[PDB]
Amino acid sequence: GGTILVVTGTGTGVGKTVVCAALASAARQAGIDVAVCKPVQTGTARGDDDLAEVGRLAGVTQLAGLARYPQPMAPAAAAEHAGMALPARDQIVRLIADLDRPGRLTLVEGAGGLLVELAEPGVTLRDVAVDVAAAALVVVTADLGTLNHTKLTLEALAAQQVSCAGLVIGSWPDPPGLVAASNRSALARIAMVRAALPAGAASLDAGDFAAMSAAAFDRNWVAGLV
Amino acid sequence: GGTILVVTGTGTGVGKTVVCAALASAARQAGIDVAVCKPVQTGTARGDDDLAEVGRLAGVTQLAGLARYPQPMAPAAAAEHAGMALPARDQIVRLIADLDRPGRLTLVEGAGGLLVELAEPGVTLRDVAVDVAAAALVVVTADLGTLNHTKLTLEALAAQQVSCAGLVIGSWPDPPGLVAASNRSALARIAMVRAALPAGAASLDAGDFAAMSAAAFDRNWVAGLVG
Ligand SMILES: Nc1ccn([C@@H]2O[C@H](COP(=O)(O)OP(=O)(O)OP(=O)(O)O)[C@@H](O)[C@H]2O)c(=O)n1
Ligand SMILES: Nc1ccn([C@@H]2O[C@H](COP(=O)(O)OP(=O)(O)OP(=O)(O)O)[C@@H](O)[C@H]2O)c(=O)n1
Ligand SMILES: [Mg+2]
Ligand SMILES: [Mg+2]
Repeated sequence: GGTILVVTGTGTGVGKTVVCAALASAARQAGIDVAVCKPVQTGTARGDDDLAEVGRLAGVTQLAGLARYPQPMAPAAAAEHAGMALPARDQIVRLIADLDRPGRLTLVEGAGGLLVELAEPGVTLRDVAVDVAAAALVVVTADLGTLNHTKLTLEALAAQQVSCAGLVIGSWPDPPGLVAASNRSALARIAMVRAALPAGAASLDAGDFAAMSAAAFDRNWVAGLV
Repeated sequence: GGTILVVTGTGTGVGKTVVCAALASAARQAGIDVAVCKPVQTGTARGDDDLAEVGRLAGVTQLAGLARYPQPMAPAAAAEHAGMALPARDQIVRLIADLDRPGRLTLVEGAGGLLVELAEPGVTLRDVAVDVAAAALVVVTADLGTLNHTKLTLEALAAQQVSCAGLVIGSWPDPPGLVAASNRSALARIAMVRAALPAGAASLDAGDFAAMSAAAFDRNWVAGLVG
């Protein structure tokens, strides 16, 4: 096997997907092979497609998915609305373990936060991370409330002996502001901040995104991933 | 003693203060004596005073505060920015125990979500809840992401054997969209949903707010909070 990382977040819209892309771009620039798996995608009627974003921003081609629900709802809600079950636990775990290989960094993007339902019956990204021995990268905000949400997520991680690989601030505002600046230090007191991605990066072209990503993570850590 | 409920939430801004007032109002109309306590209060330089707001909506006169910081930040940050310190754990617990009394419902509103630091070192409303043997009423949203936040919070409550007294949806939109309705059902499957306060409730005057409050909760549950 190689390195499987699950990329989770304290909530939805924290920039989990752009963090996947940024880490992918960095790791690829370290000459590491990257695959990204998004098992379940919602919001497909309006063009939600997080694996496509990873393809565009980072040029990952190993992009693996199992289900697409039109509604921009939580997966189980989208499933109920669409009239179809979620994927099975086995489908998810085995698709992921089949992507994994020596030399490869495999990022797994859930939907929303850590405890949202991803497969039948009521199994979460946390469970998946356990089944494949992956660590968790926690994408966080710099906004008021991020501390509570982070401590909650790291506690849930530890409760199932899922390791915490660090935090990434999904979107670093400009100018920061007093609350965001204070939160970045506090966040650094509970886990290793790996990067803070400038707000708006999702709009860069691939060259600029690759440059951003190269400068956002510690190169030694990234290399040290696989 | 009496009954102590901590009134916590899935995050900041979810409606904790308004729930304190609404449950206080319903319990008062049931003839139950209510104290509301706000040990760590931030944002005073912006006029944030949660105790005053409970008094304004519910007429609760038995309001107890302790620490007040000017900036609208996490208490640790507001304290560091004012040149002040956070209270000690036993100061907070002392404040709560002095209110407790047979026949009284004592609501304790936190600062933000359950794991915010209230006292050094890293003392939270959960530790305080264990100290005063309270149950936790968890205020949640109907918005996308609320299931995850709710489950995380309950898991953190059960981690220390702090009992969950139920959830309250702080702000319930009328009409509820697809996302709101769905979340309300799922929340009803995770824990007892005790009330779902209508959005904008802070705009109702004394009589309308008291009507809303009594209708919001199960009469039997409110009466059952205190013997
Ligand atoms: N440094 C960043 C971080 C986020 N975004 C943008 O802010 C939004 C949130 O980021 P996204 O990665 O899509 O959200 P996720 O955390 O993956 O949440 P979910 O998959 O549940 O939608 C996106 O529209 C994205 O374009 C950005 O432009 N620059
Ligand atoms: N049913 C409700 C709930 C909230 N509000 C309003 O929405 C905002 C948030 O409600 P509040 O109780 O103050 O949120 P809190 O959880 O108390 O936020 P915090 O304690 O962190 O300040 C307030 O402006 C309040 O007037 C409302 O009108 N009707
Ligand atoms: Mg995403
Ligand atoms: Mg409040």
